[PDB]
Amino acid sequence: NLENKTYVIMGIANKRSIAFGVAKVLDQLGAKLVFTYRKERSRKELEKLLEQLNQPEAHLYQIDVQSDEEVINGFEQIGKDVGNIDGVYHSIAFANMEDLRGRFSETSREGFLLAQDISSYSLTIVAHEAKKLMPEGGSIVATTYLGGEFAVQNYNVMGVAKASLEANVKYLALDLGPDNIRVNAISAGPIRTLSAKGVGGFNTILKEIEERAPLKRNVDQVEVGKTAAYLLSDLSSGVTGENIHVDSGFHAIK
Amino acid sequence: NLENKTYVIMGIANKRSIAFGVAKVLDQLGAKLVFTYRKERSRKELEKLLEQLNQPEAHLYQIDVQSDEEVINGFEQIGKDVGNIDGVYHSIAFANMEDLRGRFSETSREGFLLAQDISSYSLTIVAHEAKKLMPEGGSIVATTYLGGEFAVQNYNVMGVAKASLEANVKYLALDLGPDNIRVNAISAGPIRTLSAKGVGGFNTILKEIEERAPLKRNVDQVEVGKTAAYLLSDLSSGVTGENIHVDSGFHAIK
Amino acid sequence: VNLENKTYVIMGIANKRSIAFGVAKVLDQLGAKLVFTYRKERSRKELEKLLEQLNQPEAHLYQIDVQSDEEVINGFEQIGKDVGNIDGVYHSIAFANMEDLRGRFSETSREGFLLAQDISSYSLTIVAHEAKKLMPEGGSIVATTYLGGEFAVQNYNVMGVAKASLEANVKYLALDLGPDNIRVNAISAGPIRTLSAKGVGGFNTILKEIEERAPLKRNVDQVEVGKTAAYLLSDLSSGVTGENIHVDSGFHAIK
Amino acid sequence: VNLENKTYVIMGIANKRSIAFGVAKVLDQLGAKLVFTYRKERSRKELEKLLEQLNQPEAHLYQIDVQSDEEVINGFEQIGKDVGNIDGVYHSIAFANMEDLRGRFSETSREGFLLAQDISSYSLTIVAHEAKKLMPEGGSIVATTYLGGEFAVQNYNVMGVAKASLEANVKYLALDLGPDNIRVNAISAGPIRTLSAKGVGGFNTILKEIEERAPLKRNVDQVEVGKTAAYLLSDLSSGVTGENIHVDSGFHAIK
Ligand SMILES: NC(=O)c1ccc[n+]([C@@H]2O[C@H](COP(=O)([O-])OP(=O)(O)OC[C@H]3O[C@@H](n4cnc5c(N)ncnc54)[C@H](OP(=O)(O)O)[C@@H]3O)[C@@H](O)[C@H]2O)c1
Ligand SMILES: NC(=O)c1ccc[n+]([C@@H]2O[C@H](COP(=O)([O-])OP(=O)(O)OC[C@H]3O[C@@H](n4cnc5c(N)ncnc54)[C@H](OP(=O)(O)O)[C@@H]3O)[C@@H](O)[C@H]2O)c1
Ligand SMILES: NC(=O)c1ccc[n+]([C@@H]2O[C@H](COP(=O)([O-])OP(=O)(O)OC[C@H]3O[C@@H](n4cnc5c(N)ncnc54)[C@H](OP(=O)(O)O)[C@@H]3O)[C@@H](O)[C@H]2O)c1
Ligand SMILES: NC(=O)c1ccc[n+]([C@@H]2O[C@H](COP(=O)([O-])OP(=O)(O)OC[C@H]3O[C@@H](n4cnc5c(N)ncnc54)[C@H](OP(=O)(O)O)[C@@H]3O)[C@@H](O)[C@H]2O)c1
Ligand SMILES: Oc1cc(F)ccc1Oc1ccccc1
Ligand SMILES: Oc1cc(F)ccc1Oc1ccccc1
Ligand SMILES: Oc1cc(F)ccc1Oc1ccccc1
Ligand SMILES: Oc1cc(F)ccc1Oc1ccccc1
Ligand SMILES: N[C@@H](CCC(=O)O)C(=O)O
Ligand SMILES: N[C@@H](CCC(=O)O)C(=O)O
Repeated sequence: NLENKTYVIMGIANKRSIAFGVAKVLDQLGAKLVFTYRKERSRKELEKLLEQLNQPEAHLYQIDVQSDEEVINGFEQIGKDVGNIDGVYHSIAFANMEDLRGRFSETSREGFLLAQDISSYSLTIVAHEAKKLMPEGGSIVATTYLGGEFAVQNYNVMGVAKASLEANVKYLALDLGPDNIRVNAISAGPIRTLSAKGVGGFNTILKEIEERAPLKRNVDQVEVGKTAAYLLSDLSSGVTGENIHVDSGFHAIK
Repeated sequence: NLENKTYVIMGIANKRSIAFGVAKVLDQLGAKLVFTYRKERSRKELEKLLEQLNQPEAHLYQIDVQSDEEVINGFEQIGKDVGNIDGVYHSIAFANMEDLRGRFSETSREGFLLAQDISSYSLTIVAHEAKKLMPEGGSIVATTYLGGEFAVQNYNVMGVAKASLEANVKYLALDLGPDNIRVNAISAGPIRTLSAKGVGGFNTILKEIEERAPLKRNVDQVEVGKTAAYLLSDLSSGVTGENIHVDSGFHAIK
Repeated sequence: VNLENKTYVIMGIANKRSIAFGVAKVLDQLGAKLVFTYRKERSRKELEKLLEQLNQPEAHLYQIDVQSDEEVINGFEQIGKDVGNIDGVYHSIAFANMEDLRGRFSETSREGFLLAQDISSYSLTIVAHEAKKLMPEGGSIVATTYLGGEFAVQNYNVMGVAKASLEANVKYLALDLGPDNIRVNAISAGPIRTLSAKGVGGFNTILKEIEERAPLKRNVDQVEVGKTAAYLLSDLSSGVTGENIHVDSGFHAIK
Repeated sequence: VNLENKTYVIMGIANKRSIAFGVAKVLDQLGAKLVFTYRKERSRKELEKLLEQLNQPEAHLYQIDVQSDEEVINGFEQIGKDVGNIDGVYHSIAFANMEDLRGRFSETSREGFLLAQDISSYSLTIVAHEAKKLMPEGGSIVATTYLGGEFAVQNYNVMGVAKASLEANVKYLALDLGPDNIRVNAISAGPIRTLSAKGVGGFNTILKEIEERAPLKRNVDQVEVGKTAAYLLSDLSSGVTGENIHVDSGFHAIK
């Protein structure tokens, strides 16, 4: 039960977004929500999606996490508008299509660093900026994937970025733990989203999970959301630095 | 909310048993509970404990996990008395105290096997027998410790048995996955319990955690129960074969 | 890597395809003195004829069933008299009932479970405690494990919990015996066509998945495990203890 | 071992305590031809004076700042022209601002973060791409990591995250280049008095924690690191790829 709580949800682009899964769950549970977006087309979508939710207000903020200024200023506004918050759901990554296929060894410098910036470094600065609105502590949750732990065909430059995000989560837990701020990851199973369209072999991935993972089935966004609710609430009070897989057991098998 | 759910909690010895921390969390949440004990000492401890809970009736069954017949007959009686269950919290381990100090290279065959039998195998037989009471799926959660993943001075025979338990969970997850039964482990930070009096240098454990772990404080049994509630419920659908550390982040630092 | 003046006990050759026979060809070729332990009379017969191919002056053959404290304590004691002090042990022993090696892991008997723990895991602890007696100036112990000790792999069932237990054992033995200058490590071998492999449901499927999916797109052999053993049993690995080296075409790094 | 007729590229010697200098004396001793790459004019000077301690008939030195694609591309193309095909590459290169090292991790700057990724992680990818051109029948690439890549350690901050990245790079490089017969691995070294260690808060208490807690209850040296390098860079390690072999007294194995 999340009444009185306020969460910032980062990275809804549309109805299939993992973060929109997160949103429905927290909304259903009683939370007040604030959404951040990058593209104009995403603000429009959010505008249309908020009619499903039970939020009396729409608290929408443009933040491109490639700019320090937009993060600093975006969180500063949030505080002025809604006050102190209880956590942040981070659902943000990017890579060029070029570097999500063929050969990892040909990734460009610029393409490599672009994925680190957006998909890993972004959590450090969000956490720093968010920390200023959690003086009594809170919870930060970032979205990860199996390709950060094992080399998987195609995910290429994103795997190295996911590996980097998961360590980020561990150094942030260590740093922020004395401020009563917990930092964890959800490692979601594969899911049909707009960003998945740039992961080569996606369909085959989806299928190899039905056939082989313990639950013999794929997970959806609402499942990411129910775990996110546990992480973002006091249910998970002893838990930090952790990486929960929501993937039907796939992580546990070979 | 766990109303009209039913869970079998295994291994409460006294007010301090981790498992009693599980029991309060689920009782609060509206679940019907059923308890199993090994020895009278606890039958009587349990009498008095359950007046602190809101269980309108006390369902208590004596099971020693060294006996197939008692594991088998116990669960059959549970079902005739209570119908189908939603899950099982397993909170049982044992070693001989000589094998919890000194040199691991000295462990006897009897002592080694005693710890595997009780602390590991028992989850297999329990899972086989509870499956019979979970025709529509359910959740099973065992209690493990960081000594299963790393060598820690003194824990010795228990560390190898805990590593064996944690694989036990992965192999049960894969097996029962297709029956909609999920199997996970909670990895609890150090807690002053009865069994914990048997481990060598347990005091220095507690303090090493306060000083060094990200949250810079110790966990308690209620913190286990809360996470156990997450695991035993629909919030963790899509999560199986997993091991959630509830240990102030200590698993994640070196 | 030069192995003259060095003596290693190899535990678990049964025939020419044994993984331990790979270890043996490498060690011998590097000039170490070898001492062999077997359980079944048939294994020794097989060792006797395999020895012809090695460059060993004499057979050092000892019957040790690791299920017996006496056989372990007396064999090591008897080895350390025939040859004196030693340098390392290659451990290569495991067993599970075939019933417990296919179908449903939730159906495993207590008996078959403890059987697998006893033979395939406990034996490491007691062998090291006896082997230590013969390594006053230090040494090196290596056991043999499988990816199934680290993930739930189909069919492998009771043995994967046994390997899980093997792995922690190696780590705990490393912590225990480090001050004594004794290292303890594991090789995690990819699937190899052997006698014990016959008991593992789905084996041909396993090998084929490696060829199709592991980074080297091929299967490894006994000699390849052998080569890494030499590393681990010798002073190139000084510094390395409690390690688990995967010799598997890189299969462990992918999903 | 036997590295006569092999040629390796060693990147990252700065002085006589460079970890890569460990690597070099072992390779040299094992009979390899060696080619060394450097960034700062001063390191080239130190190398020329370190080459005297080695059995190297010819000094092959190449200026390579891994921040520059054209510098890696041209240095490798040049190496190929002066020695022919090579057998492997020891990579031993990392960098981060003290500014970003001795802080609260959450206060790390963007440019600081990406500088560490660029130098310490991305450069393996490009080295590997250029080095492949000189390994038409295969080879071996080794990079140098640190336990701080697997858990959050005090003070390591920006570098542990770069190391986490380095450790994914190796796995992805391994999977991508396996078919070409190129193995790719890391050594996770324990701590060691080096020029670069001077950037790391609390280094003294880190050396002393290993001493009091790692199963060997002592610290390792460059030379130990080198001996595992030899194994990884040679055919001893043929089944092995995408591995992280820890040369740290067993510290990784404990809590
Ligand atoms: N779907 C899966 O199979 C899967 C599995 C495991 C983990 N994940 C992770 O889950 C997260 C969410 O992705 P998704 O699958 O839900 O896809 P998605 O709907 O396409 O969401 C990705 C989000 O990232 C945002 N984003 C990208 N660059 C940004 C920037 N520079 N500044 C601010 N926002 C930026 C996008 O915003 P704009 O559209 O406005 O640019 C978009 O809302 C990702 O980190 C992904 O790696 C996904
Ligand atoms: N406390 C910690 O720091 C810590 C940390 C991580 C994990 N754990 C785990 O938590 C679990 C419970 O331990 P605890 O700390 O709560 O101590 P506890 O209060 O002593 O509970 C241990 C329980 O094990 C039961 N038991 C032992 N052998 C049994 C058998 N053969 N058949 C049936 N029951 C048996 C005991 O019953 P009887 O009293 O009737 O003999 C007792 O109820 C254990 O699995 C332990 O490994 C503990
Ligand atoms: N084959 C693989 O793909 C694979 C992969 C990874 C790891 N491994 C491991 O490799 C190791 C060696 O097996 P392998 O494949 O080489 O098969 P193997 O040739 O069948 O060897 C197994 C050995 O175990 C011995 N053994 C079993 N119980 C014993 C006991 N109680 N006392 C003494 N010796 C006993 C057998 O001796 P007797 O015949 O004399 O009874 C036999 O020599 C095992 O640990 C296995 O788990 C195998
Ligand atoms: N020492 C340890 O405890 C420890 C532990 C684990 C792993 N490692 C790793 O071991 C490797 C070597 O470090 P070390 O401890 O031996 O220290 P070191 O001797 O100071 O070496 C650092 C090397 O990196 C080079 N380098 C930095 N930036 C470069 C660039 N942009 N282009 C080309 N070369 C560059 C330096 O060359 P220049 O001087 O020319 O700039 C120097 O040769 C590193 O990857 C380090 O992270 C060290
Ligand atoms: O991280 C992802 C994992 C996945 F399986 C499908 C989509 C995912 O998101 C992105 C993939 C590549 C680039 C950006 C996001
Ligand atoms: O497993 C335990 C771990 C721990 F840290 C404290 C108590 C725990 O319980 C037991 C310890 C030894 C034997 C049986 C139970
Ligand atoms: O551990 C094994 C792994 C493998 F793939 C093939 C054979 C293996 O050995 C045994 C399997 C079962 C029982 C004893 C040894
Ligand atoms: O990675 C290092 C680990 C260590 F323990 C000591 C030195 C290390 O090298 C560095 C190189 C550049 C910046 C930071 C550390
Ligand atoms: N014989 C095993 C499978 C072994 C194989 O086909 O490789 C079974 O019961 O199907
Ligand atoms: N003096 C170190 C930290 C203390 C230590 O050496 O342990 C520094 O440069 O901050």
